[PDB]
Amino acid sequence: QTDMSRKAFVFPKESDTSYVSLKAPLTKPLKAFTVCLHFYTELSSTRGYSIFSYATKRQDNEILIFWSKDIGYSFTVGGSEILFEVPEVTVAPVHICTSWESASGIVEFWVDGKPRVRKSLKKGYTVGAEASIILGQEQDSFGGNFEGSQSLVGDIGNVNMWDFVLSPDEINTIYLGGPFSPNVLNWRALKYEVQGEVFTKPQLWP
Amino acid sequence: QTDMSRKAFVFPKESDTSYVSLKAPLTKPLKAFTVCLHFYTELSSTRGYSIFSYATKRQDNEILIFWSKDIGYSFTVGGSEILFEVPEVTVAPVHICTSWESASGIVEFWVDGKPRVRKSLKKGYTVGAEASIILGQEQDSFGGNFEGSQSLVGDIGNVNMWDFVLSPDEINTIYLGGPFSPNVLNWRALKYEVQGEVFTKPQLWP
Amino acid sequence: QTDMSRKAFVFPKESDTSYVSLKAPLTKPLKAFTVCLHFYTELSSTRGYSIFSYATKRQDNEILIFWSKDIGYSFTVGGSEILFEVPEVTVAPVHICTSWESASGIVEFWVDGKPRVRKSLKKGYTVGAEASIILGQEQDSFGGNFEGSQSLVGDIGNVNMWDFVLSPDEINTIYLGGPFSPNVLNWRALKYEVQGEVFTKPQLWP
Amino acid sequence: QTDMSRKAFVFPKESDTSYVSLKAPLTKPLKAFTVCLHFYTELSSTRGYSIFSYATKRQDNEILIFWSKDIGYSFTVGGSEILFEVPEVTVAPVHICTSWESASGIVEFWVDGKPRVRKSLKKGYTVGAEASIILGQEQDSFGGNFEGSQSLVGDIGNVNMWDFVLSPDEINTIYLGGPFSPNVLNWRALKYEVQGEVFTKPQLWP
Amino acid sequence: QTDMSRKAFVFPKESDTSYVSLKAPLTKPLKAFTVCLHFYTELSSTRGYSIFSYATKRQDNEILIFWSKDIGYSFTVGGSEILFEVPEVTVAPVHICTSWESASGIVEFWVDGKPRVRKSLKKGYTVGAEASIILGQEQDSFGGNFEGSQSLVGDIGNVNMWDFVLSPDEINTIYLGGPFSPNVLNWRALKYEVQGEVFTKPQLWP
Ligand SMILES: [Ca+2]
Ligand SMILES: [Ca+2]
Ligand SMILES: [Ca+2]
Ligand SMILES: [Ca+2]
Ligand SMILES: [Ca+2]
Ligand SMILES: [Ca+2]
Ligand SMILES: [Ca+2]
Ligand SMILES: [Ca+2]
Ligand SMILES: [Ca+2]
Ligand SMILES: [Ca+2]
Repeated sequence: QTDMSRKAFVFPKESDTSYVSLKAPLTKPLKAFTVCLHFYTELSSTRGYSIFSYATKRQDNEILIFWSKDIGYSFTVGGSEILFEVPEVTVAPVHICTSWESASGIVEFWVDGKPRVRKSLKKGYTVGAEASIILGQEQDSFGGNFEGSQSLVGDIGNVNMWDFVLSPDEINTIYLGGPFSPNVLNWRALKYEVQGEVFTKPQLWP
Repeated sequence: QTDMSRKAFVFPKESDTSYVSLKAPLTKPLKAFTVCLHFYTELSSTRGYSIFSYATKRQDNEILIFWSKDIGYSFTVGGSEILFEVPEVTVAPVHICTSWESASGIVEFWVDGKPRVRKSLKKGYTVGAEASIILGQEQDSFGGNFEGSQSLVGDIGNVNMWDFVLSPDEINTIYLGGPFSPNVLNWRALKYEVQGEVFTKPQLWP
Repeated sequence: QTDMSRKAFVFPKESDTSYVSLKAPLTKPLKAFTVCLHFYTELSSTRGYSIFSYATKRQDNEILIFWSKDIGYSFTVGGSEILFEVPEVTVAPVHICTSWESASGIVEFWVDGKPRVRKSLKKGYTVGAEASIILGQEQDSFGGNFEGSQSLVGDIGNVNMWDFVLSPDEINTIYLGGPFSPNVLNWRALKYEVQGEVFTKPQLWP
Repeated sequence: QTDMSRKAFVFPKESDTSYVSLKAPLTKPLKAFTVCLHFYTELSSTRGYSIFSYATKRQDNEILIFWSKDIGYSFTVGGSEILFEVPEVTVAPVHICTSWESASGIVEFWVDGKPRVRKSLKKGYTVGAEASIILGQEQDSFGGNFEGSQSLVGDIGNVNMWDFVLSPDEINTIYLGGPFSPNVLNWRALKYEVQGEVFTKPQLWP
Repeated sequence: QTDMSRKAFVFPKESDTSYVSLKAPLTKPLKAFTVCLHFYTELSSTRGYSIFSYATKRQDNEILIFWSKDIGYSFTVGGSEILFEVPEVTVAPVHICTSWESASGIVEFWVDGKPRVRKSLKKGYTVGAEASIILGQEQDSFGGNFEGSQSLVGDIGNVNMWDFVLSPDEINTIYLGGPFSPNVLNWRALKYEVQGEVFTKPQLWP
């Protein structure tokens, strides 16, 4: 494993082959999760891009966080989708956290420390454990079938995952970078595999 | 009793059946009241919603705090209505306090700690104590006849009620969360009954 | 005397009869004056209203402070008028001070602690002491002929008057509420008669 | 001499006769100068006005600081002119400093402590010492031929002049009002004569 | 060598002859570099201008930092160009740092301490050491072929160059002006020749 602290993956070209695959030590289905990350890109006004894609062999979009052009963050689990409208956006590194819970289907979305309204999605579903997690691309098959028009360009980092809904206080400490210990995916202790033209560089955001 | 401190009711789907019923230990008719609450929703640009509905068997809108699309907070007592117009609204958790007094009909409305201009409403009226308090829905009969297009979606909390007009200093301490003791309806010591899909979750607003 | 400190007159309803008459212990004709007050109203976008009317039997507008719709503060002495234009205004409690001096006709106007440009008015005039001061209405006779379309609605308070031009330092102290002692009209030591539907309530502005 | 500290000349009427003549104890021809002053007027959106007019018998505009309607500040020396455009103007007391130097023709313009880009004007010129300095009017003859449509209305003060280019540090101290000692024209040690109605009043700006 | 600290080059007029030529003790070809500078000009709305032109006999735009009218900063190495678009600009002194690295082609651009998204340019190229560095003009031949419509007007200074990519922490130090040692081009110890009318003056920016 690698401690990616203060580092970020840079995807400086649009391509259908620059991606990184992240490995989860996960063996039980997720009844709930939280995923938090920084990403920085200018694409937001030109086209959509996949921020974070979680797929399982039965489901290519088992979790997907997706910017949709002039709409905002698509969030979807089990292929079903909700929009968190972002009517205007400024070019700056954006931190997000997002969390989901089968027991209620409550989705929380958090942008730069501010909560979005809780919404309902896929109540009672379960997210499969056998996951191909990929950054930089949107995958339409397990680990593959990328689309260049959906690749990310720019940076992504601090990618952390918990198998539970972080409380708003926890989310606040994440945004401020207080001490925390993810247990599904941990940027301090990441296991990953890099494919194509991708670079690791010091993070631009503080 | 339940101490709902740090908790909010989440109404994640539009429906005609998600509501909570709040019980007041009230027997004296109200010559005056103050009601203060937090709510968070995105509906404000799309459609109206009930924020707080107080009914009595003679009067389905005995007190109603309502958002009317592109107008603002409708406030009404005994069915008579006034508008505190809000020409720009931003998606953030909004605190309101509102206070009324039979002796003068003075309505005070207070959004996020800022007073709206005092207005006159229903001077000399009285608000009945034989009351059904409902959150999440607008009731057109004592405890029912909800209209889904008027339900709340998102969150509501800190729902507190006093049988007197809180002074501006008191309302300031409410907005800052100083110590206070509601005596009609107390969020730290609430009696409530939940129906349908409604969840209790950590409050998103601080 | 009444100590109106922390109190304000509330004019919650449009009428041609809600007014308060303020009594000045004044017998010297004024060569100069300063008047400072808090008022709060939403009328500013809909219609004009009198903020402060000082009349004498030969002159119904001996001093008038008047909001004129989409123009701003009309200020007039001895019927002669000037405008301190306000091209856009926001609904907040607004403090004004204004000062005039026969020796020069220099009018000072101050809004929320900011000076407006000094303008000339009625150089060499004098303001009669045999005066009726009314809040909530505009006089067209020495105590009457009000027009409801010119009444104030909302609140007015801290109405203080000096028979001299306060220095900018003094006016700063007023706006911050430092210690000051008016000598024509003192809100801590006011003499007034209330008429019609008018109430005294705690001031909304700090 | 008069110590005009904390005082300003008030020009409350448009006229072709109200002006102040300032006397400089100056005999050496100026190879460089700095002028700093506060002025406050609403004319900026209605019409142009002279801020500061320095003439010599050869040349009516030997130094002119001028506001030209919707263009901004006009700075001219020896009749030749440059513009420091101001597309957005707000009604507030505006401090300026302006410096010029024959050796380079570098003009510095400073507004409210912010530098404008250095520009070239009249390299190798020299400004005559046999000078008439007038505030409130623009002169087209050594002490006259004013035009009312070019008079200033409002206030002017802290009019200081140095026979050298103040460094940016010096100009910063001026804007903050630190210790400084002008040697061509000193507001703290002014020689002047007032003509027409012009009033000395306490400065409205701090 | 001249310690240009606190000084800036002033280019007060548009011309095809105002330039300064900067000398580097450089003999190894650059696999990477960082260049940081302050410049101040109003041209940004009127026309494009050179900010920093580095040329080699084989390549007239071996590094060029350029403003493209209504586009933003053009950055190019080896004659190939990328845009860091700036949709709205305000007239203030702007600090930039920009860095490039042959190993990846990662271009970093930083404006006033804020990072632009990393982009890919000329991966695997190398910047020649036998270089003519010119400020105030864009070269089209080694040391010459200037075009007046592309000259800079205003100020440039603190021009520093490193033969490596400064980390974001380093660049933050530069923007705050902490201690640093450039090793290709050092403003504290600059070697240069001035041609035409260019002046050294105290820097306007802090
Ligand atoms: Ca897909
Ligand atoms: Ca796809
Ligand atoms: Ca109803
Ligand atoms: Ca209904
Ligand atoms: Ca009248
Ligand atoms: Ca009238
Ligand atoms: Ca002239
Ligand atoms: Ca003229
Ligand atoms: Ca070229
Ligand atoms: Ca060229």
